Amino acid sequence: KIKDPKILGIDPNVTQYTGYLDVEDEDKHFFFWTFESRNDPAKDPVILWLNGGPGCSSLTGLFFELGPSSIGPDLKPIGNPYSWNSNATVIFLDQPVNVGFSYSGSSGVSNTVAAGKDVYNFLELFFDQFPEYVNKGQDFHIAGESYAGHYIPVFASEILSHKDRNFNLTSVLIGNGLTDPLTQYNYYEPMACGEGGEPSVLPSEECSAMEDSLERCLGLIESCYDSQSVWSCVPATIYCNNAQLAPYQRTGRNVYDIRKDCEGGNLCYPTLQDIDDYLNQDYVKEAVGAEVDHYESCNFDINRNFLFAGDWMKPYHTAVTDLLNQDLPILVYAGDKDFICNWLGNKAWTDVLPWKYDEEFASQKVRNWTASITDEVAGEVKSYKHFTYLRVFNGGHMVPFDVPENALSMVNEWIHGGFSL
Ligand SMILES: *[C@H]1O[C@H](CO)[C@@H](O)[C@H](O)[C@H]1NC(C)=O
Ligand SMILES: *[C@H]1O[C@H](CO)[C@@H](O)[C@H](O)[C@H]1NC(C)=O
Ligand SMILES: *[C@H]1O[C@H](CO)[C@@H](O)[C@H](O)[C@H]1NC(C)=O
Repeated sequence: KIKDPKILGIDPNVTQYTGYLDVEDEDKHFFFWTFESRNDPAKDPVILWLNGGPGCSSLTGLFFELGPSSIGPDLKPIGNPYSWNSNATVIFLDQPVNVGFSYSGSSGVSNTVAAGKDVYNFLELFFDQFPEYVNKGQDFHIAGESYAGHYIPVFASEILSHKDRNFNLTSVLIGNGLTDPLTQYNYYEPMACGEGGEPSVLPSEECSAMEDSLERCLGLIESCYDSQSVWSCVPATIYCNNAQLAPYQRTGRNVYDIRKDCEGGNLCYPTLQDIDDYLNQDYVKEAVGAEVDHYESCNFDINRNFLFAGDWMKPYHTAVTDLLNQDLPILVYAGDKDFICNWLGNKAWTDVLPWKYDEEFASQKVRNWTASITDEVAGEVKSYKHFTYLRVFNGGHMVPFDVPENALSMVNEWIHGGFSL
């Protein structure tokens, strides 16, 4: 049962549609909120936006970083001066199950593999009902941030797994995501210890603490990697997140933006408060016609189960290579002002992933990239065929929120410009 946002404020002109896609036998209720290109939906690609968590709603990217609408105290919509769908029809799915607005009576989803598994089951039901996005030869891609840096590849395989498919995937976008923990994990000390733009935030004492605490942390990532057992992956998580994330947290700096400060407990980004506010409202909860009673951003439970399952420490970075091997154009982009999923570490994981153009990628030199729109160096490229690593200058964990001009700049140009920067 689905309604149109035709009822809510949000994005007028274009033509939005929202609601649910259901799965009988499994009893799973997917929730989405689509928007048609501000230009031509017929030409313009298709996009799957994915937030992390794990267990966080995707609406958040919608009203907070790259959607059309925004949240004012007023709990009144706002137009985005640099929206994502400006030149493309976007999809705002609420995965996993029981996230944001989706739901179920009895499931699972205590891991990634099985999540994609449901995601593909929805991509085929959606494409079905709105076949108006393929036939025309409409390039479809997927994007996400943070934990989606786990999800994405895994979902990307899942999908490509079916030759059976009712659709085509063209590329992947991953922003400030967790992908190859084993490698990204050493980038914790460097980035907080004064080596990645902003300056040292931790007493050198604390720094050496991270450097001792490292060896141990890592052998744990390995064991998880090679074993994939709860017995190793679980302590690898707790231990590493301990030794390396907490010291920064103590300082009470924002975790998504080293420049901004945020003390422990409250929000780092309060405005998202208004968001959970606008969502639950009586009129707003109506339109969408969502069958949920109370909407939360994230679901503690889901988070917990992923954590208690080993999740976070599994080498999903492997999937990346297959996809590259299967000639899939990939884009790894990083806000350079974020601590939780640094550009230092996302840089490096890239710099070492194996794939056919393995040596050439590592050869190719870094170049300064010019924002499509604003005409200003906005980051730093490393490109090689369908695999590109970009460093977004003056960016936090949610790059679109911080630099909208540049994001879209980086966006369309990748969406359009021929899978290169
Ligand atoms: C998308 O939208 C605008 C506006 O009507 C258009 O000028 C632009 O050429 C479009 N696509 C790109 C990537 O240039
Ligand atoms: C994907 O588009 C349609 C979907 O089912 C299919 O007919 C076509 O063969 C696929 N594209 C290829 C050739 O990669
Ligand atoms: C990046 O371009 C060159 C890199 O070799 C450098 O001279 C320059 O400082 C950079 N561009 C800027 C910051 O205008």
